[PDB]
Amino acid sequence: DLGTGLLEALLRGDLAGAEALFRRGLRFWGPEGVLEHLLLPVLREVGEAWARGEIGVAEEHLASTFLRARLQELLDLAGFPPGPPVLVTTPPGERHEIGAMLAAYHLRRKGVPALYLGPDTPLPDLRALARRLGAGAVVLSAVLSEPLRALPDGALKDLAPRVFLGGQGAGPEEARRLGAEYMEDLKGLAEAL
Amino acid sequence: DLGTGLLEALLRGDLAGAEALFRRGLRFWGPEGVLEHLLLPVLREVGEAWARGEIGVAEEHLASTFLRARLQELLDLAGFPPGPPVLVTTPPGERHEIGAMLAAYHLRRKGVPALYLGPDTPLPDLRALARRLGAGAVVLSAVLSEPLRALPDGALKDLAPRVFLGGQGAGPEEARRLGAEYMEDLKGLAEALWL
Amino acid sequence: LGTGLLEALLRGDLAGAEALFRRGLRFWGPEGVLEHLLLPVLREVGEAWARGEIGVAEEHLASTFLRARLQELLDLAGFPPGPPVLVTTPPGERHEIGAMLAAYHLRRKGVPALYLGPDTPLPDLRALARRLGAGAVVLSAVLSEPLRALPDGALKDLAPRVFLGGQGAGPEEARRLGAEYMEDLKGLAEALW
Amino acid sequence: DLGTGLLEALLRGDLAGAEALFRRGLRFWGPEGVLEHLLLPVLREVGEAWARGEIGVAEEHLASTFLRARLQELLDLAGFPPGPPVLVTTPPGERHEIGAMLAAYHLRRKGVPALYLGPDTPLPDLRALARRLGAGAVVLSAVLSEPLRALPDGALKDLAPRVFLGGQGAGPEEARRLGAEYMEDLKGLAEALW
Ligand code: B12
Ligand code: B12
Ligand code: B12
Ligand code: B12
Repeated sequence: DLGTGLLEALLRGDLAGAEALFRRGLRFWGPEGVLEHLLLPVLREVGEAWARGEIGVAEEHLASTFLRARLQELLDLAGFPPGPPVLVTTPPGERHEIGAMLAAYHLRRKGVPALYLGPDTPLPDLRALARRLGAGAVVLSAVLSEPLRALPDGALKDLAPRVFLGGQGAGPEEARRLGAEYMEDLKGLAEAL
Repeated sequence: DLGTGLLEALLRGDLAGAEALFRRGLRFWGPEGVLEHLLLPVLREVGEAWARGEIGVAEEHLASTFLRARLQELLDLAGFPPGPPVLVTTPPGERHEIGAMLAAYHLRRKGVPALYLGPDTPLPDLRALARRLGAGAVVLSAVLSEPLRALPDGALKDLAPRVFLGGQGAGPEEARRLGAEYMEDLKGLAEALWL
Repeated sequence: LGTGLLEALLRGDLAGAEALFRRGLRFWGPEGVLEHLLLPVLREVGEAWARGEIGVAEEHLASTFLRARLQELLDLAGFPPGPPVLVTTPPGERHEIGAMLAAYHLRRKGVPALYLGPDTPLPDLRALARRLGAGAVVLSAVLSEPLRALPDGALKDLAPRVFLGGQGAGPEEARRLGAEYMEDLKGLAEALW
Repeated sequence: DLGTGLLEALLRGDLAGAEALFRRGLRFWGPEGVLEHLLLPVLREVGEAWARGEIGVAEEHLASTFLRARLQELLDLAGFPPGPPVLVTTPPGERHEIGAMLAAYHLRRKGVPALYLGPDTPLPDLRALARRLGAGAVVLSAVLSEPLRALPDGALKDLAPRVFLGGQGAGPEEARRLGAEYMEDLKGLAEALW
């Protein structure tokens, strides 16, 4: 019920209602749970409604901007330990950022200093920041497959000592082609580190 | 002065330090003060450092993502009062969003329910949402001039009962060509709407 | 917010109190709301009690409310793997918010602080530390009397590191009891790292 | 069995695992059900393990602090309706608080503004807060019998127009002596108020 209620509140511009329903989900499912059982299903349904032609981009934007804000709050409430950061972003041309934010969140919740950069970072710039910050790892979220298919073989090799790639747009073959370690589960990311 | 310290902390990935310095600014200068004297100058300097080749886009992204989060907090503090919403966004092709967020903040501070959509909204979709929600106005932030130049004469005219345009990419002539009311100053935005 | 929050609590307006606390959180940040809102309100409640302006029930109400808010923040910090740091108060010490604050500051810096609750008998504390391979024990003393009740060296070897702080603690008493004295919550994470 | 798994996770200081298992119980049984099928059995078992010398007080504390946090989430989810509050606490000397929290939860679920004070409230102070808030009722949870035995005849009378007493430490005779209405069932609490 909270998912439908939340989507409906957003689609009618009822931010207060949407906030109350999100907080309810947080209290019931917990931090990781609200993301899996509320934030993610609502975003999926928004995307499907858009793809079906039922809503425009403005409705989609409204819901995503709201949910991004909520996730950013949770991100900031997680610990940020000292020590070599893990840089988190998306490939050049990838502007879906919530998957990356989720990765940063799960890492921080497990005591890893994940620096979320925002999406869509050119690889030379990403490499330079990693080298300058002594980053132990880089993590990339790919929602679309096209930004990965545009990259040359081995492009993600050595962005940092460890490079992880995951998301709906990514598969093990593409990761291998690009020279990244493929990760299927957000919970396996912390383990790998 | 906090600006230098804040930028330095960000560029070395010291989020906690950056947050402490921003909070210090908030406690000393207040919300409006910290926006004018800390958030805006740091963003301008990051842009200039990028343009001069001193930092890459990753550093720029980091600072902007951090400052967006801080402004989002302020936006939520300003509240979302009842009444017909004002939709706030940027023109198609404009992905700089902090100006729009600032406009939403200033409106909310004056009791106007500014719904920030995110950036880069197609005009017919924006118009449809305004109609469906009974929005009293639309506000657009233009940082680049090119997204405005791409638009046909009068394109902004009827997005909602009132349409406001401002930002670095906007000027009075272009606003007039596009049929929007041109606004220089964020704080007079709520006044313009009331009047 | 401090006055508004105390006034809301004293009228039994929990919803209003929650709204005002959330405002403080958004403005000051997590550590800031503790320093600028939670701590001043608790000190003022204590002073009002001591002056006979309110009774213990009003004090209970405010502390139970603020404990719940701190517990939320604690749960949102996330819990990293690795040897825990056990956090509690000395036997006879029932003021627990100082201990919760210590656990919070540790978790915010990526230290797995296990908050046990207050008032833990020392043999039981030592046994759990041993059994979990805890790297440290942290004690918050608000009153001085629970420390005075302990024999010389009583806190020695609870764990490889034992830290004592709070209003009821001073360096001489820490030395008598065989604990390391800590003045600042911010120095605690440093000492461990 | 989620109960065994949850207790084991707690006893080894695996908070993340404990939280996951509790959330699983919540998703499966729902709020009332997780209390009956998971929270309460685990607390009872912790007490028995302590009494048998298998665990110390630190393990017991850890489990109850965790489960108190979960119940606090449920209390806040139940919401806090407007109107004259019902104050909920425990007798002076009674430091077991989860029974009181449960009473507050069941009341809130039925639309009663149950204000949970925390445990162990001196009676003059409790009376004064009831007076100051215009409370319609006071509810006390007694786990131990000794805190009640220590109280004078009629000590609970007129804390508010309705005063309820229940829990393992309470019986109808002691309630009568103290001037409280005795309640056996948490679900009967809201009924009794009407
Ligand atoms: C919101 C949204 C947008 C927003 C994003 C705003 C923002 N700042 O993030 C905007 C407006 C920018 C947008 C634009 C477009 N997008 Co879009 N949109 C979405 C939507 C509705 C939600 C996105 C989201 O946050 N979802 C949550 C995602 C990230 O979760 P998830 O992928 O299920 O993630 C899980 C796993 O992948 C894993 N994971 C993710 N990252 C990582 C990383 C690691 C290391 C690991 C281990 C795991 C992991 O974590 C999650 C597990 O719970 C989706 C719908 C959907 N996703 O089903 C589309 C969707 C992805 N978008 C789509 C499209 C087509 C577009 C556009 C092409 C449309 C257009 N031409 O304008 C553009 C492309 C822009 C670009 N260059 O990227 C399509 C893509 C379909 C396809 N055929 O591939 C989708 C699926 C919608 C649809 N049903 O068609 N979009
Ligand atoms: C962060 C940033 C980005 C981020 C944006 C991230 C996000 N927002 O989500 C990213 C990396 C995506 C980015 C990309 C690019 N950007 Co950029 N970057 C910036 C930077 C540093 C941000 C500034 C900011 O957010 N400030 C807040 C804005 C609004 O500041 P402001 O315009 O001074 O705002 C004042 C007024 O305009 C007014 N205002 C603003 N909006 C409104 C609305 C109303 C109604 C009113 C009354 C007032 C008002 O209020 C403010 C205070 O007085 C700026 C530097 C700068 N000086 O702005 C550039 C800058 C704007 N970017 C620039 C460029 C060139 C680009 C790119 C083309 C770079 C590239 N080759 O990829 C792309 C284009 C993306 C697009 N739009 O299509 C240039 C533009 C220069 C120009 N050509 O005019 C700048 C100025 C950097 C520079 N000095 O060279 N950018
Ligand atoms: C709430 C409260 C209670 C509640 C606590 C409920 C709970 N926590 O579960 C209850 C009702 C139980 C209570 C009871 C009593 N308390 Co009382 N009460 C308080 C009150 C109002 C707030 C306590 C609190 O959370 N403070 C927040 C604390 C932690 O803040 P702080 O001490 O300034 O802590 C800072 C530093 O110490 C540091 N820190 C803390 N711990 C640690 C640990 C480390 C390692 C480090 C580095 C730093 C650190 O962090 C904080 C911020 O910097 C205070 C008022 C006050 N001034 O504190 C009294 C107060 C502590 N109580 C007091 C008294 C006298 C009592 C009782 C004896 C009275 C009574 N009989 O009712 C009992 C004793 C119970 C017992 N312990 O055995 C007095 C103590 C005065 C004295 N002589 O020392 C106080 C000061 C009130 C007063 N003005 O008289 N109390
Ligand atoms: C956690 C706990 C503690 C914690 C409590 C922390 C806290 N903040 O709550 C701590 C460590 C502080 C503690 C201390 C002690 N406790 Co203890 N501990 C427990 C334990 C394991 C769980 C308590 C709990 O939350 N129970 C959940 C409750 C609510 O379940 P329940 O009581 O069956 O309640 C049901 C009904 O009574 C009803 N109900 C409850 N309240 C109300 C009110 C109304 C109006 C209604 C209608 C119904 C109702 O609803 C509940 C669900 O059906 C129990 C084990 C147990 N079986 O209860 C003991 C237990 C209660 N403790 C016990 C003892 C002995 C102690 C100590 C004396 C030990 C000591 N030597 O120091 C002290 C006394 C402290 C004090 N002065 O109050 C004994 C009491 C035995 C007895 N009476 O003879 C128990 C039974 C353990 C055992 N021996 O097996 N304890």
